[PDB]
Amino acid sequence: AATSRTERIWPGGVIPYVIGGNFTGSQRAMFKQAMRHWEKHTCVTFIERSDEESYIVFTYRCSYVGRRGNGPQAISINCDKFGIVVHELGHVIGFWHEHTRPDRDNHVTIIRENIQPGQEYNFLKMEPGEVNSLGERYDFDSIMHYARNTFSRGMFLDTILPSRDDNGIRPAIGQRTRLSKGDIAQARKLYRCPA
Ligand SMILES: [Zn+2]
Ligand SMILES: [Zn+2]
Repeated sequence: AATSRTERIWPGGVIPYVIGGNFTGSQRAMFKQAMRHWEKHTCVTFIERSDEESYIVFTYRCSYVGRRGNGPQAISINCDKFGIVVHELGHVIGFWHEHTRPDRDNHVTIIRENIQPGQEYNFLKMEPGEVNSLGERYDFDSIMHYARNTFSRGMFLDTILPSRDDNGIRPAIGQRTRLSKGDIAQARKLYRCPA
């Protein structure tokens, strides 16, 4: 679910940041590891803010998707773990949730009756004008994919049911351990990274 909007892409692949003075040494080091994980695999670079008007700020307060412009934007951190921060950074860079891709019905079923009332909006498709997948296949392993029971109203009730592949296996969804091969390949296309 890559943003289609040029204005939301960070110019030059550079994302200035500030980390709040309230975070511990451990939390700061973790934010830097999550930033570095995106950098190592793409042409995005995170730099300490100097004078930029628009930048991300880590605050103990999901993130805005892409560059809002005209000012700072929060990356608002029990959600205090590396993979959660890599997911939020995916929002910063320009990705919506994978299951909201305009083509998602070919890949998952949303079980609306199992969603906590008032949370159904989290499962709507993005309008086709707002996402350009860049030719990339739907990615069940994306760091941006919800788990099977996100916003579920109860124990064992799924809100997302992935389609079986030709081997009859429903792919696992919702990992928060590392960028998938598809997240990397798609971010490289989005930022027009050199080969
Ligand atoms: Zn999110
Ligand atoms: Zn994707």
